[PDB]
Amino acid sequence: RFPAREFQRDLLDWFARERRDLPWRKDRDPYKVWVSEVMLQQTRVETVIPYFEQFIDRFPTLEALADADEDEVLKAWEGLGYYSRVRNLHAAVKEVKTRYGGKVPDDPDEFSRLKGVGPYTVGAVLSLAYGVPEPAVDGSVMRVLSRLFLVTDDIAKPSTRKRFEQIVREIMAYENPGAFNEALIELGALVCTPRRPSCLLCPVQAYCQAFAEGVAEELPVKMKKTAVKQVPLAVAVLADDEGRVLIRKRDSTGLLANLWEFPSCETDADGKEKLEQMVGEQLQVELTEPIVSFEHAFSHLVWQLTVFPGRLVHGGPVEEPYRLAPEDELKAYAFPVSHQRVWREYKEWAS
DNA sequence: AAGACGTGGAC
DNA sequence: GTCCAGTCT
Ligand code: SF4
Ligand SMILES: [Ca+2]
Ligand SMILES: [Ca+2]
Ligand SMILES: [Ca+2]
Repeated sequence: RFPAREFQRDLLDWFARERRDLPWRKDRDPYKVWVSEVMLQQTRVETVIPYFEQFIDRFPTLEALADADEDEVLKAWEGLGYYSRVRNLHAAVKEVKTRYGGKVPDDPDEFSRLKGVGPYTVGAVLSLAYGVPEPAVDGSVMRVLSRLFLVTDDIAKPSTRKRFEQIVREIMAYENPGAFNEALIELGALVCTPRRPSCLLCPVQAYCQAFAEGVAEELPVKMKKTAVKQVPLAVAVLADDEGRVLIRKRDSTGLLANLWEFPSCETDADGKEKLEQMVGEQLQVELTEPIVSFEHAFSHLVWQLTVFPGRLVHGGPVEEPYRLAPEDELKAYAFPVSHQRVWREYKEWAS
């Protein structure tokens, strides 16, 4: 029905001709491919390129990452988002060193056992680094395949992803599977773009049923996103007379897990009040009026932050999860972007 | 299944 | 504003 080998040929030649020279493509080392594929989940390539280089410079091999402290790794991920990806990778890498002696499994079932490795990552890593002919269907590929075969199923359903995965199995180039999988991802990035695809330049315009019908711009099919709750948040920037600041490490479960932050309370509506009470219970502190208010978006909620400066006097030890940090050492802790802005606004207010 | 889970570009 | 650049529970 589908001229698979003709489609494979028109794609793979295009790939050779138009492939971008990205850092993770300098070799096919499984470790580096694994890091890059994780970083690229839900994250733009232009954004990832610098994080990848810092990360591989600090953690050049699978063992260097494994032997690293959890805090050093989170700092290297600081600002990339979805931080459980890196906690899972660290643990998954640890497992590969402890269990598998530092060798990345080439068995899909064995690799998918690792934390943070789901259907896309198994296919991406194993097809590119090891040649395994497993599909690597991400949102981009699903958009490409939904136009090539005019599939109107909701790509959000896992089932739809499984149909596309089956479609890949039928049309794949088993001769060079990794190149086939990367070419579909590259095709999605460069040609078959989310809006206004450049189908006239597309290597596979002849094989595309959506272009035939003139509805490429109407695919893929996807349900509109659920709106996000708004959460007010009260943040305390507290410094003593020696310039040191009070920060706390978030629980290892949930939002921004194991990241550092300035002490805060969700104030659903007394700000300086709910902040002062909380601080004592975990220190004698009295809070002043707020200096700025701003918003910070997550995928599923929006923080509405209010910053309250304050003075801190030591009347006891700083007990876990809190730490007393000189200003010059705050650079060493990983903060979420919201709280990086807290400090920015606080430091510009001080002047 | 659906929500949790960050951040930044492009439209 | 919208859409989008996968995995866990
Ligand atoms: S012809 Fe157009 S819609 Fe079809 S795969 Fe190419 S860019 Fe996408
Ligand atoms: Ca898995
Ligand atoms: Ca993509
Ligand atoms: Ca928690």
